[PDB]
Amino acid sequence: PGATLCLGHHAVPNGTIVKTITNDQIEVTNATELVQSSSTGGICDSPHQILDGENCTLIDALLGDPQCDGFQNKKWDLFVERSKAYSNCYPYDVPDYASLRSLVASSGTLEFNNESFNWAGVTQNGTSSACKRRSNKSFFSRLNWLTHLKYKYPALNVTMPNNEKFDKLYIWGVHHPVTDSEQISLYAQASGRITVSTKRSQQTVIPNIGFRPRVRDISSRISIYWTIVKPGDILLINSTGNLIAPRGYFKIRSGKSSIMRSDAPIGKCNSECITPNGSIPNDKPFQNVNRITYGACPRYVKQNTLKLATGMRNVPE
Amino acid sequence: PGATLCLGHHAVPNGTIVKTITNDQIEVTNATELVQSSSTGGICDSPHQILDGENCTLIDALLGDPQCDGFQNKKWDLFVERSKAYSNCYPYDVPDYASLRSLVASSGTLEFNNESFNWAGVTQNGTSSACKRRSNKSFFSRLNWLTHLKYKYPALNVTMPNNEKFDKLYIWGVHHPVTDSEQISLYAQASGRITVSTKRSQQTVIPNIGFRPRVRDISSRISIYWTIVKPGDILLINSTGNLIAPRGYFKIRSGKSSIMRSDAPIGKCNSECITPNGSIPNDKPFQNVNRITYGACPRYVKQNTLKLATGMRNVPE
Amino acid sequence: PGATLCLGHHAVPNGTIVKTITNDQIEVTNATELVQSSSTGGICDSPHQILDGENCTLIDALLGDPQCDGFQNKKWDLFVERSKAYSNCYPYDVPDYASLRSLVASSGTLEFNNESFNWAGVTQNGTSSACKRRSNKSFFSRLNWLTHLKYKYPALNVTMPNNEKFDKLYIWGVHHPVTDSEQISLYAQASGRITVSTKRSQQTVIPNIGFRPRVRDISSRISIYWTIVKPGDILLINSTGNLIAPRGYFKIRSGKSSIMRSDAPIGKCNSECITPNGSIPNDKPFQNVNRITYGACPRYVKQNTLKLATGMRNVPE
Ligand SMILES: *[C@@H]1O[C@H](CO)[C@@H](O[C@@H]2O[C@H](CO)[C@@H](O[C@@H]3O[C@H](CO)[C@@H](O)[C@H](O[C@H]4O[C@H](CO)[C@@H](O)[C@H](O)[C@@H]4O)[C@@H]3O)[C@H](O)[C@H]2NC(C)=O)[C@H](O)[C@H]1NC(C)=O
Ligand SMILES: *[C@@H]1O[C@H](CO)[C@@H](O[C@@H]2O[C@H](CO)[C@@H](O[C@@H]3O[C@H](CO)[C@@H](O)[C@H](O[C@H]4O[C@H](CO)[C@@H](O)[C@H](O)[C@@H]4O)[C@@H]3O)[C@H](O)[C@H]2NC(C)=O)[C@H](O)[C@H]1NC(C)=O
Ligand SMILES: *[C@@H]1O[C@H](CO)[C@@H](O[C@@H]2O[C@H](CO)[C@@H](O[C@@H]3O[C@H](CO)[C@@H](O)[C@H](O[C@H]4O[C@H](CO)[C@@H](O)[C@H](O)[C@@H]4O)[C@@H]3O)[C@H](O)[C@H]2NC(C)=O)[C@H](O)[C@H]1NC(C)=O
Ligand SMILES: *[C@@H]1O[C@H](CO)[C@@H](O[C@@H]2O[C@H](CO)[C@@H](O[C@@H]3O[C@H](CO)[C@@H](O)[C@H](O)[C@@H]3O)[C@H](O)[C@H]2NC(C)=O)[C@H](O)[C@H]1NC(C)=O
Ligand SMILES: *[C@@H]1O[C@H](CO)[C@@H](O[C@@H]2O[C@H](CO)[C@@H](O[C@@H]3O[C@H](CO)[C@@H](O)[C@H](O)[C@@H]3O)[C@H](O)[C@H]2NC(C)=O)[C@H](O)[C@H]1NC(C)=O
Ligand SMILES: *[C@@H]1O[C@H](CO)[C@@H](O[C@@H]2O[C@H](CO)[C@@H](O[C@@H]3O[C@H](CO)[C@@H](O)[C@H](O)[C@@H]3O)[C@H](O)[C@H]2NC(C)=O)[C@H](O)[C@H]1NC(C)=O
Ligand SMILES: *[C@@H]1O[C@H](CO)[C@@H](O[C@@H]2O[C@H](CO)[C@@H](O[C@@H]3O[C@H](CO)[C@@H](O)[C@H](O)[C@@H]3O)[C@H](O)[C@H]2NC(C)=O)[C@H](O)[C@H]1NC(C)=O
Ligand SMILES: *[C@@H]1O[C@H](CO)[C@@H](O[C@@H]2O[C@H](CO)[C@@H](O[C@@H]3O[C@H](CO)[C@@H](O)[C@H](O)[C@@H]3O)[C@H](O)[C@H]2NC(C)=O)[C@H](O)[C@H]1NC(C)=O
Ligand SMILES: *[C@@H]1O[C@H](CO)[C@@H](O[C@@H]2O[C@H](CO)[C@@H](O[C@@H]3O[C@H](CO)[C@@H](O)[C@H](O)[C@@H]3O)[C@H](O)[C@H]2NC(C)=O)[C@H](O)[C@H]1NC(C)=O
Ligand SMILES: *[C@@H]1O[C@H](CO)[C@@H](O[C@@H]2O[C@H](CO)[C@@H](O)[C@H](O)[C@H]2NC(C)=O)[C@H](O)[C@H]1NC(C)=O
Ligand SMILES: *[C@@H]1O[C@H](CO)[C@@H](O[C@@H]2O[C@H](CO)[C@@H](O)[C@H](O)[C@H]2NC(C)=O)[C@H](O)[C@H]1NC(C)=O
Ligand SMILES: *[C@@H]1O[C@H](CO)[C@@H](O[C@@H]2O[C@H](CO)[C@@H](O)[C@H](O)[C@H]2NC(C)=O)[C@H](O)[C@H]1NC(C)=O
Ligand SMILES: *[C@@H]1O[C@H](CO)[C@@H](O)[C@H](O)[C@H]1NC(C)=O
Ligand SMILES: *[C@@H]1O[C@H](CO)[C@@H](O)[C@H](O)[C@H]1NC(C)=O
Ligand SMILES: *[C@@H]1O[C@H](CO)[C@@H](O)[C@H](O)[C@H]1NC(C)=O
Ligand SMILES: *[C@@H]1O[C@H](CO)[C@@H](O)[C@H](O)[C@H]1NC(C)=O
Ligand SMILES: *[C@@H]1O[C@H](CO)[C@@H](O)[C@H](O)[C@H]1NC(C)=O
Ligand SMILES: *[C@@H]1O[C@H](CO)[C@@H](O)[C@H](O)[C@H]1NC(C)=O
Ligand SMILES: *[C@@H]1O[C@H](CO)[C@@H](O)[C@H](O)[C@H]1NC(C)=O
Ligand SMILES: *[C@@H]1O[C@H](CO)[C@@H](O)[C@H](O)[C@H]1NC(C)=O
Ligand SMILES: *[C@@H]1O[C@H](CO)[C@@H](O)[C@H](O)[C@H]1NC(C)=O
Repeated sequence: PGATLCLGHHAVPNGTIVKTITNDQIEVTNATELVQSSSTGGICDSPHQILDGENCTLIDALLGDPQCDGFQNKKWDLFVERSKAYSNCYPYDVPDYASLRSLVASSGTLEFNNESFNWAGVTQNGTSSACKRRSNKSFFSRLNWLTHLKYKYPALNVTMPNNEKFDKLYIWGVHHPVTDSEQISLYAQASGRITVSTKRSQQTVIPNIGFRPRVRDISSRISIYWTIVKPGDILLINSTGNLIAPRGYFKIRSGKSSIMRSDAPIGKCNSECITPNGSIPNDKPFQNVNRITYGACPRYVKQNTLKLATGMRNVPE
Repeated sequence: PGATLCLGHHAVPNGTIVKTITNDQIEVTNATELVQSSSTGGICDSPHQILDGENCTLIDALLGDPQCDGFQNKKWDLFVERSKAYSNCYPYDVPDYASLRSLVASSGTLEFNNESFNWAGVTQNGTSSACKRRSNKSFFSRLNWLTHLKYKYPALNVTMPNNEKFDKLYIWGVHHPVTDSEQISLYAQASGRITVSTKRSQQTVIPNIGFRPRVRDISSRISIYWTIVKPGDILLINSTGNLIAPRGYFKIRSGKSSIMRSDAPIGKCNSECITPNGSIPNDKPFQNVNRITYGACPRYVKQNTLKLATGMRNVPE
Repeated sequence: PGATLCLGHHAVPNGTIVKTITNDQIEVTNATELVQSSSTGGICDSPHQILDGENCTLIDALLGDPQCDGFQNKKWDLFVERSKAYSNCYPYDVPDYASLRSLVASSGTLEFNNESFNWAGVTQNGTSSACKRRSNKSFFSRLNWLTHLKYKYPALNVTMPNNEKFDKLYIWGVHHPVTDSEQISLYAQASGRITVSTKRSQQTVIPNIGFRPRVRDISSRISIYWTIVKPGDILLINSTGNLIAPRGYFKIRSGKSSIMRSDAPIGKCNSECITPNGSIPNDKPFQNVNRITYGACPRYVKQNTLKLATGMRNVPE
């Protein structure tokens, strides 16, 4: 009679369909998903240092909008900007806004150091009812609105050397009055001009008098500029009116900091990968949650699923 | 005696050479080409909506050059700009020309809506012999050349609210006269200035008096600017001379529209993929016709041929 | 008794570990390295035409700094800029510096042709003690500092047609005096203005009077501009003061030229691939020396080694 000896392999009742080079649908015994397609919905506060902007854009926190005083000198790995954020100070613009936002975001600090600028012969600390703190007239915390002193505004020609080891970031502005009479009222002369320089750079800005649509009841504007001063270089501000003066400098660092627009709530939890939709697990190589990511993240792809076979072809009985 | 039974495979007398991982030349029984290397030479008018610019650049059709009146309010999927196109109006430039061209191309419409601007106290509808229609002096159709009225040009301070659901695109300009006397002749004062603003943006432009080389017998110039006004925002134009005024706004849409530079003839035929050399079939995954494409196109590669084996190794008798 | 016949394969005592799809460490009989990770440390002078900038940036060689006269009319495949380079002329800036540097680098020539500009009614060839040659006061070789003649500076309105087959590159500038009295001293009027135009472009620049920090004992500045003039177009310079005039044009070519920042010494040797660290062999497909390359180079990757098996699995006795 003898014997029979059969060689074989396993199978399962519940196989999974995968793609191959020669067939778009072949059943295997098991597979694993390579695309992360879900988020928790919240941004985990760990292990990156998260700073929720709340009502403040980064730029408003930089300048010192009345609603942003709690942000002074804070650092972040990721600054989270909310869609509801709005300004509540003097109406302003920033030529190149995107670049200033980017460079501050990347620096990852609002560390500010006051300096003693000699603003000889003018009135300091101007305020406005468009920028209140506690119902008092106020202004951006990091800027100094200079006006005439006894109807004189003598030329400013002011120096500030950088004798530090690090670069200094200076934020400053120009005031664009609504009318010729507002110009004379504030600065005691018919126009102004501002030249801000270092040994290696120069910027000059001319105020432009005229009506813009009222924002927080103001038809004038401030335009914001910036200047970086290297170790052993010197900031020189030369102006005859309309200067929104710096009060000091921001530290500028390099590192892994960034900024993200998101309305996701921040949670007490730990996740390396952040998207605007919330944190996502990072076990998988790919993800289809968002092209926008921060941290150790899977790579964004268009597919919502990619199944890797982890078993043989399934050939059921 | 018994029998002989031989297993085998086919071969062909006319095999084709392909590349593999281990050999750059191996003969197989059959192959197919994966690189599209030929075009029809014409651009098929279907199924994309093609607009042939003919003598008009997109920007000339936007502004309303005399040769471009047939383009009013037209839409396109693909605007085709011809190398022979030339201007036949007042000589102009557009700072950022490439961006305005791009944003209009992408919007895919020249839909224009007139608005009733209150140009109080000035002469409207200025014309020039450098911009004729039917031998009459004329001007860009979408712009309004304002000049003095009885040797006065009172300050303009004009508002236009956007109470629509959509964004408005405003095109406007500044006139740069050739001399101080041309300046006084046209505007009744020694210089002008233009500030165009919204709640969230501002642009001011100063005219620059002087000689440029004559183009269509004109040594002055117009410089063209634009402003986008969001729903619930307000356009404000504040000017004292030299304003080339808007007559209304363009609609701005988003969608799949673009622009292509090509001299290929447009034909009555149907092809999904357009290149500057003409339409190409899109059965193949790759193509070497042109890096510039529009529609459902094969991907541009440097190779002029890539043969995919569709049969076994050919081993002839 | 019969015989035994065994089939087998070789092995070696000194195998090498490679990576595969299924195993990160498998020993094979032999392998070859696909990542170039070392350089010679020097840049080979062959076969690309190398121009060592020595003390001169490309822009200083363009303008004609006193230390750069040996560079006149030189050509290069690769201009090598040294970190020690410094300027020794009048302090200047170039708005868009990076673009002018790039376009000259890519052109690959400093070929200069003098032209006879009619600077009627002014003093030519101004010099300064901040820009000495051989202890004499001097100036940039390719620029012409115009000042008043007998306390008059009549308006300049000067033309230069391009009747060549090629494009002309014009370099010119604006002088920004330190004070109102320096302005009057040099130009005999209270301000200047410069409009440089062609049939298809225009640039106007306003001088900005004021103090900048002293560089080589100078608190004023020059700002450098450029203009390209096509065949059959015409350069027109219209100015009333502060013009740093062109002396002629640079040829502008297209080809394979570039610029590299490196402190590597130049050697007498032959290598197709240049990096800032020195030339590297180009037998391998990949390299991890530097992302910055010029010539026929392996592709930059992050890995420092990638071993390709060139033999079977090693199975020692
Ligand atoms: C189908 O194929 C997949 C992929 O092979 C397979 O999934 C794998 O299953 C194993 C076993 O369950 C998982 O191993 C676990 O991994 C987690 C980390 O995420 C560990 O926490 C687990 O630890 C347990 O066991 C340890 C033993 O030392 C203990 O230390 C500890 O107490 C834990 O209880 C464990 O190592 C592995 O993560 C997955 N892999 C993937 C990619 O999902 C799945 O099992 C297969 N299914 C079938 C039906 O065969
Ligand atoms: C070498 O290999 C290639 C690739 O396999 C092979 O080319 C293929 O040939 C087949 C058969 O001729 C083609 O099939 C045709 O495809 C077109 C679409 O482009 C259809 O219009 C054709 O329809 C005909 O037959 C249909 C049957 O139902 C009818 O509906 C109709 O009336 C038509 O007459 C047909 O399906 C196929 O497109 C190509 N593929 C490629 C990539 O070219 C070629 O035949 C092989 N050569 C040899 C000598 O073996
Ligand atoms: C392990 O695998 C590698 C890769 O296969 C293998 O390296 C190769 O070795 C051969 C033989 O030494 C090399 O061939 C030489 O290539 C150089 C060019 O760089 C030539 O100059 C050499 O020419 C000599 O021989 C010629 C014969 O006609 C003569 O013309 C001349 O006089 C020269 O003496 C020769 O062709 C080849 O370059 C390498 N390849 C790589 C990628 O390194 C290595 O030998 C293997 N090791 C073992 C132990 O098996
Ligand atoms: C130039 O044009 C602008 C824009 O039209 C004019 O601005 C407008 O000025 C009026 C008068 O001051 C403003 O009215 C105010 O509205 C607020 C809000 O309801 C109200 O609280 C005040 O009591 C007053 O009614 C109006 O807001 C403002 N509009 C805009 C869009 O800014 C300006 O007056 C013109 N200038 C001249 C000199 O004509
Ligand atoms: C750059 O800084 C300098 C240094 O302060 C400024 O120059 C100075 O400007 C003042 C006032 O504008 C000048 O004084 C005036 O002199 C005239 C002429 O006699 C007189 O009519 C006025 O009543 C007043 O006294 C001063 O002369 C001048 N100093 C120098 C050394 O030139 C300059 O204004 C600053 N630039 C900017 C853009 O602010
Ligand atoms: C400033 O310089 C410019 C450039 O050289 C001068 O422009 C030139 O002006 C002359 C005189 O008007 C123009 O001549 C005209 O040429 C046309 C074309 O053939 C002809 O039809 C007219 O009858 C006349 O001859 C010339 O075209 C023009 N050149 C350029 C390049 O624009 C300008 O005159 C100078 N201004 C002053 C005040 O000197
Ligand atoms: C921005 O829009 C306003 C509103 O029209 C313009 O301000 C107004 O400008 C006019 C004419 O330039 C001023 O009138 C002049 O007053 C002087 C001083 O008495 C007189 O010498 C002139 O004969 C003329 O009457 C008017 O006062 C002024 N209005 C206000 C409220 O300040 C302004 O010009 C516009 N800006 C631009 C850049 O166009
Ligand atoms: C406006 O402010 C600037 C910046 O503080 C002043 O520039 C400074 O001017 C002084 C006086 O000329 C310069 O002093 C010189 O220093 C050199 C170098 O040691 C020395 O050789 C000279 O004998 C003299 O002492 C100083 O270098 C310069 N500083 C900078 C940073 O540029 C300018 O004087 C002010 N203008 C007015 C009108 O007040
Ligand atoms: C653009 O080039 C033209 C052509 O030279 C310049 O225009 C000319 O400028 C001069 C001097 O600025 C003017 O002369 C002056 O006339 C007045 C009025 O009588 C007088 O007070 C002065 O003493 C002097 O004679 C000349 O009239 C004028 N020519 C023309 C045809 O308008 C212009 O200045 C140049 N632009 C720039 C930005 O340099
Ligand atoms: C994560 O958020 C993104 C961004 O909002 C979502 O992507 C959008 O999805 C909507 C459909 O509801 C599309 O209309 C948009 O085109 C997408 N936005 C952009 C900017 O491309 C996405 O659905 C979210 N993913 C998960 C897993 O929650
Ligand atoms: C399609 O048009 C392109 C663009 O003109 C052609 O590519 C050019 O080919 C010429 C040779 O005649 C080269 O000198 C140029 O370098 C190419 N132009 C550019 C801009 O790179 C191409 O030959 C055409 N292809 C087909 C199939 O007609
Ligand atoms: C070639 O030069 C580059 C550039 O300096 C070297 O890369 C740097 O390596 C240092 C470590 O000493 C790092 O701190 C820097 O991040 C690298 N620089 C940049 C700009 O990324 C590299 O080591 C050199 N390679 C060889 C083979 O000599
Ligand atoms: C098949 O069933 C087993 C046991 O319930 C399970 O662990 C495995 O993941 C299933 N296969 C699927 C879901 O494809
Ligand atoms: C943000 O602003 C809203 C009003 O716009 C206010 O209700 C809320 O309390 C503010 N939040 C903070 C943190 O200041
Ligand atoms: C301006 O305000 C600061 C506090 O913000 C104060 O220290 C300083 O003395 C004030 N200076 C003047 C001149 O008012
Ligand atoms: C070989 O000949 C057949 C019959 O003529 C043809 O259909 C096939 O495409 C040919 N092979 C080529 C052109 O490589
Ligand atoms: C375009 O311009 C040329 C003359 O430059 C003319 O012959 C042709 O008819 C014009 N075409 C159209 C459509 O206006
Ligand atoms: C300007 O021209 C338009 C037609 O283009 C006309 O409706 C309008 O009445 C004219 N206005 C003036 C003031 O000439
Ligand atoms: C093994 O030894 C031989 C002979 O010395 C040598 O040629 C070969 O490259 C060696 N293998 C290595 C270094 O992996
Ligand atoms: C470059 O400058 C240094 C001084 O800074 C000098 O020693 C050297 O000789 C100069 N080299 C050349 C080639 O001019
Ligand atoms: C200016 O200098 C050049 C030599 O650099 C000389 O040929 C020319 O004659 C000089 N012109 C004047 C007006 O000084």
